[PDB]
Amino acid sequence: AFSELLDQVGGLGRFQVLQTVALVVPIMWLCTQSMLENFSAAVPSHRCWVPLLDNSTAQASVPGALGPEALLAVSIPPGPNQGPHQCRRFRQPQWQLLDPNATATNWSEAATEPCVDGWVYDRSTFTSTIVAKWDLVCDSQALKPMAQSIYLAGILVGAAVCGPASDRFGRRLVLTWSYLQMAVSGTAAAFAPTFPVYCLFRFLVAFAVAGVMMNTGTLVMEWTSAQARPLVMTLNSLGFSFGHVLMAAVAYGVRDWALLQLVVSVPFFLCFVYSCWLAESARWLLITGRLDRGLRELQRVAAINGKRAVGDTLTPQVLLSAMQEELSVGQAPASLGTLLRTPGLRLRTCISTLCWFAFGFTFFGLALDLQALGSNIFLLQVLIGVVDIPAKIGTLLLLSRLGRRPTQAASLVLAGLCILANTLVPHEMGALRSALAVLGLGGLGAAFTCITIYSGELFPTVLRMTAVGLGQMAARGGAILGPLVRLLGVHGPWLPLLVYGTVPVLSGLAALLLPET
Ligand SMILES: CCc1oc2ccccc2c1C(=O)c1cc(Br)c(O)c(Br)c1
Repeated sequence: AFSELLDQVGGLGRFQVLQTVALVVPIMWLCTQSMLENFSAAVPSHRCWVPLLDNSTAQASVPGALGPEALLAVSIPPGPNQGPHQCRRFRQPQWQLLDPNATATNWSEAATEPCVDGWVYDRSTFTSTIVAKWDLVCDSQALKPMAQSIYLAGILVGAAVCGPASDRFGRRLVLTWSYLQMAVSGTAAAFAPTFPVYCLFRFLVAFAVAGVMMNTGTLVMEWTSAQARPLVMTLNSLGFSFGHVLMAAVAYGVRDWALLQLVVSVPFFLCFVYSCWLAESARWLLITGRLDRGLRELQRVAAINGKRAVGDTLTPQVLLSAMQEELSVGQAPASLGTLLRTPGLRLRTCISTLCWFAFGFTFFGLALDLQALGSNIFLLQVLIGVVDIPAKIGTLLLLSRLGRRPTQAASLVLAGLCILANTLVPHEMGALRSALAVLGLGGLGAAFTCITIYSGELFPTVLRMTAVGLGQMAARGGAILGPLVRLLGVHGPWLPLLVYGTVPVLSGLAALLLPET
């Protein structure tokens, strides 16, 4: 098997460290790409465009000066939920509301009119956003979630198209192409003049994100020992956790959505540049039937590891003899039908995927709309990343010490309970709300590594990959379904959070059924 070749060549040497660092670095920026939506697509307060305020001629026509606060009351109906109406304007100016008495029900909807001239957004915190540019407000409010869904749709498509491709052309080639596609698509989306064009380039960016993620995952775990695999994943996950901290650093500097996207998607040009000086997986070359390339790559890895003589001793005969087990009897991937045929495994599978979905649905429903969780988004963005790392290390320590099943159940249950508690406390006590939201997101980050490590060992080795793929697809499908739930928020902001908090609790409670180890 290739394990003998890896042992002969290395496994935990200089080359592994260098390649791991190089592959880990881009995941921060990949996280930034996904988490862009919070700052690029922020929704500011949108008053209606009123002639008597913006047009200076009309305002100056009246003798004397009238305060903006008092002048607004004559041309904007008092809106629902304690604010000036964000989608209606008075048909004619009304001075009754001004001087003597205040009309609660008199400012009825009969005299109102839709925003014919457009809206006037607030630029105090964000210079520009996608919502302001294309007026994704009032009747078009549903467009913002949909767009997000479309982005998360691309992730579902990319993994469905970059998987069979990576097994035909090679992992590193597809990874390089994905870096280039990311850079180009981001730069194009920065300049999108129309809304469908921006959505299309966002879909392409999601495609490239999926390709990069899967190729990196396959590359790191094919050049390292099987004993270090549990550790490797964490190094990848922790890298993503740093993106949060980076995002808040970038968003706090540039407040224009176009410049934000351009800054985010530029480094991937450098990533594509240095992608050339990387290592193609020797396992794929050897099993596919390309022995010259595999031998040269293995000798290169041996030279980097510092053992030139050992690398030189390798010959085609030894390589063929060592790899006969995998090549002589080709292990074709066990069909999903075969995995679902066995009565014994069914209970294990149905629960397992149920966890994946529960994580994917709940995370992307809460992460992308971070405004509802707290008061300001910069502090929440920083704190999510700051708290994920201790959580993601404590989960590994508990898995080593405590059983996997209790940890898997507890993480999901606590995350769901934290979200449920967060949605109940009054908005006045912002500190409690923010802390509970941060802790829930941290618990979800913990559950990610817990389930990723655990699901591998549940099923036999023959059908393990099929089960992992099924779980990953379930996570992506729940991710697509996540944002659409926010449309229910019209009935009230509490319902989406109630759903997002209820799903993880049930998933965690069900996770107790599946066996330990
Ligand atoms: C469903 C698979 C998927 O595709 C993405 C594309 C961009 C950003 C995140 C993801 C993502 C995740 O769910 C995810 C969540 C956490 Br937490 C991680 O630490 C890592 Br690594 C990945």
